Amino acid sequence: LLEKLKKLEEDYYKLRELYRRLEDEKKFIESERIRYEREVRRLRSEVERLRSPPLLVGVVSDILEDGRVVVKSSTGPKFVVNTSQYINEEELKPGARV
Amino acid sequence: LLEKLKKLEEDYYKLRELYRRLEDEKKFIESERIRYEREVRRLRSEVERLRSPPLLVGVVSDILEDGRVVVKSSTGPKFVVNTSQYINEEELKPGARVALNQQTLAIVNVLPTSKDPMVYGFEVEEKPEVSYEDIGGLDVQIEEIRE
Repeated sequence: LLEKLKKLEEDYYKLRELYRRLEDEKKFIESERIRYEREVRRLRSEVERLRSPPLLVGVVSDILEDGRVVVKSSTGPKFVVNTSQYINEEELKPGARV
Repeated sequence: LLEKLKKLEEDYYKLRELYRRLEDEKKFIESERIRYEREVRRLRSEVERLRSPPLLVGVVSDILEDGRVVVKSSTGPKFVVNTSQYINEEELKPGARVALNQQTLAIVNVLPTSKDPMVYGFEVEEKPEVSYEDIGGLDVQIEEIRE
């Protein structure tokens, strides 16, 4: 009766005060999401600038165990190059057109 | 009594549900935030590494008593380049294939010698699957060579 109604009131009151503040907090997190999305698109534009020509033929002369691959240009310089993770030097083998 | 306590209760129930439904909605938006977040770190990092300038090859062809090392570069032409201090002059000999900077052309690393025309063309790839326990009848032959 009077005991019961006081209890469900205490719950609905308490849950409210908690949930309003969580909502307001997370209101701002929506904006934060827009910020990151844009920055992902910007960086994906850079990935593409690489992919574009002018592109030049190399053939792998050797692989050095230290984190560089000795690759001879068809223009003429052999050079030691540091890979990324988009391609790897695992993919590369000796005599490999690149 | 019972009317009064319930009328309070009703309105508290209505507005709790409202706030509750938007918290869940913007919760999904937060998980989305996490996903983009990872992508920003990742795309950036890997792009940077290839931008990084690579170093040219040269072969110490002459060495000088002025601290200068004449290195014939892989461009073709021959150059007089000055060694650094990460690479010493008692750490260099003529005939040593060495690494020169792309942008200043100074000896900045060593790349032993000679590594051509293919040092995997020599063959040094993959240890063989035979062992002494997988051979029998050549007992005598093993002993001498093993030792």
